[PDB]
Amino acid sequence: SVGIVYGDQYRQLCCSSPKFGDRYALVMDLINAYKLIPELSRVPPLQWDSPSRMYEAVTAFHSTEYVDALKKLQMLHCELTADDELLMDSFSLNYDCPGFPSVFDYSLAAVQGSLAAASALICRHCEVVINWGGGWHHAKRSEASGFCYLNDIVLAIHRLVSSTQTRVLYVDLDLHHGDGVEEAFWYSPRVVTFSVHHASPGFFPGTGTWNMKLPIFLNGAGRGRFSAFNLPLEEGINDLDWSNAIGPILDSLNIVIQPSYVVVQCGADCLATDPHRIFRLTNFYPLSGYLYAIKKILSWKVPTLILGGGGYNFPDTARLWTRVTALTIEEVKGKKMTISPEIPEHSYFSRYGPDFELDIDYFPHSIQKHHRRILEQLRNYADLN
Ligand SMILES: CN1CCC2(CC1)c1ccccc1N(Cc1ccc(C(=O)NO)s1)[C@H]2c1ccc(Cl)cc1
Ligand SMILES: [K+]
Ligand SMILES: [K+]
Ligand SMILES: [Zn+2]
Repeated sequence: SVGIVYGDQYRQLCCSSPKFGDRYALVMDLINAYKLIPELSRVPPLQWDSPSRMYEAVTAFHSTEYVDALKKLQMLHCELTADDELLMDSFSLNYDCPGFPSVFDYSLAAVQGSLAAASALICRHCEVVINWGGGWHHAKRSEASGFCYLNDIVLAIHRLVSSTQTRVLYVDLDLHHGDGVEEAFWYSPRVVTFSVHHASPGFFPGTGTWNMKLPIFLNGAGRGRFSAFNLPLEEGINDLDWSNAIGPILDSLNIVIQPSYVVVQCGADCLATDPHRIFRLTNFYPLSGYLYAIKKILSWKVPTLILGGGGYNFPDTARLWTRVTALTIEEVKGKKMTISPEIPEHSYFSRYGPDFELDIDYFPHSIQKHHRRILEQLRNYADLN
């Protein structure tokens, strides 16, 4: 059984941000055009009985002041003083993470979806749950970052590890380092975080690499030491090299940690067609690195959460996440989901030009040391625990 988060309210909220616009609509509608919805259980966003119940849930990670400020920001944008500016600036609610009429409703909705997905996994209603509206891994306890205002991921994991020793393995496939999720669990050995990403001088967010005798690689602290794994890669990596880099690490993490739940952030800014143009991954299937990683994770047969994330080429993002959904249906339910190479006709068909194919329009054409480092860390982590 495979679940997917969507709904009327969820849709408009997820499409109300200025940075991602209608991206969520394209994803859900392409999946729908391919007749996959009949194979998926809808997971309705989580709702609360009172504003106080909502606050306690969101303040499980964020501070009351920050949540307060995010709430006020929406109010002000729905119609600013000098003191307000200093207040907003103190939470980074400016510049990269500005406000808009629905800034709070938009951020909370992601939390609503990811929390519902975790409960769907906890009560065993679904073996895997997808949420293309979540995955905002940059949100910090009291700080917005990289257009991430509330960390739906952290709250979801908290719910998972809180349920009836539970250990959760977090895999971050986004092009950017998943700093927010990593810092939240810096001190906890019960949540092992693994992020593969690009890193270089001046590149956002700057973390997930060496620190500065010689450089050192931080990996948690306290009881959580050796619990934060990072693999930074240089620009230009292809599907093969990427899968080869993360492959053995993924296997070894599942073997050593034996997770009770796996949370996968599947941000789509690694595609060769993303505006960043850093990695050269595709969405191909005869092979895409994304699908190779999801297939390997699903093979573990562990209750898994699949989240969205970055991705500013909206059509190609939907192109990738549609195949992830189909592949998930194949692995979990055992029913092959042969997809049509041709994009099917639907409301957003125009946006998929000029070729209107499911494959992204791209023609493709060191890590060894990191493996030894990461293996040593895994041995240090296994022993420590
Ligand atoms: C503002 N607030 C101050 C406290 C700090 C960041 C946020 C924090 C809050 C909660 C848990 C941990 C941590 N930090 C320790 C680290 C976490 C990941 C690291 C890495 O290097 N990953 O690759 S270091 C601090 C930090 C994080 C990043 C930087 Cl650049 C500087 C300081
Ligand atoms: K990442
Ligand atoms: K950890
Ligand atoms: Zn990203």
